[PDB]
Order: sequence, then C-alpha cells, then structure tokens
Amino acid sequence: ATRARAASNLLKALAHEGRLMIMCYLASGEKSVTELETRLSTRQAAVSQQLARLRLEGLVQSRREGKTIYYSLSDPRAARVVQTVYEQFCSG
Amino acid sequence: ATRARAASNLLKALAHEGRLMIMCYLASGEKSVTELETRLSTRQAAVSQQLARLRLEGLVQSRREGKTIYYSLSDPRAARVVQTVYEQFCSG
Repeated sequence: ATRARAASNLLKALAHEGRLMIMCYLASGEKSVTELETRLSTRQAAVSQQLARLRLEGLVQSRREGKTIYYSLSDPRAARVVQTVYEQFCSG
Repeated sequence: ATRARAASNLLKALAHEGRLMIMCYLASGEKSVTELETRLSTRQAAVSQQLARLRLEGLVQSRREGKTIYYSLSDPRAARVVQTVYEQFCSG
C-alpha cells in the first residue's frame, strides 16, 4: 500500500499527454530543450511548466553545455516505466 | 502524440492507489474476488467500483468457477506496465 501511494504519484505525473511525451523522448537519451520543443507540438510556455513539474518530481535532471540545456531521465524507476509504456504503445 | 493520448488514458486508470493495488495483485496471476478483497484494505463497495473501472478500460477480465469469480489481466500493454511499476517500486 505504501509502495502503491508512491507508484500512484509517479503515474499521476506521467498521466498527462504533454509530460508523457517529454518523458518518452527522454527515454531514448538526453535531449536538448531545443530538440524537445522542436519535436513537441506543445507551446513553449506549456513545455516549460511540464519540464519544471518533471524536475520537481525528481524524474528529470538537466545540465548545461555552453548555451545548450540538456535534459535527461534521473529516476530509474520512472525511466523503466516510461520505456515500457513507450514500447508497448508503439507496438501494434 | 496519438500513442501518447492512449498511453495517458491507461496511466490515468492506473494512477489511483486502489486500482493500482488490484492491478499489482493481478500482475502475479489470476485472483478470486475473495482473495483480492481479503488482501486489500479497501471497503468492498470501493473495490467493486474499481474492478468495474478496470473492466471498462479493458484491463481486466473475469471468469466463473462454480460460485468463485476469478479476475485476471487482459490487456498485455497494461500488464507489462504494471509489472514494471510493481517491480520498480518494490525494489529499494
């Protein structure tokens, strides 16, 4: 039950089309903000809040290389959950 | 994006402590209602609605053996997602 509350909170963070899309893109490796926002249809202000939410939840981290910001998955539990989601829902 | 909407709807069904607990119990194999409701702390009326929701979402099915009702996972995508959730959140 305690593990269920923790897992349910992760799934609430992931149960959002925009946040899930970001996580699916990061599931294949580190991505710059430029790449993410080019790939995503989301307006930039929305992507910005979504990235901040995933950061708050401990699911993504970021680093700087010059003027480029690179996000990557941090939480290994969420990484595997999202990888499973991505693979399962892309397999028809 | 289309796969994201579908996946997000699954995660919304799973992002609920009670429904997730049911799914985690079914992730290890078919279970009678008696076993589920014995293991779960949930009041029976709540479990009943939760089972009906998981059925509506196509995630569980059930069969009868005499007077026993056995539920099992039906959707293979959700099965693997839940198995990943269960394993990841039980591994500390």
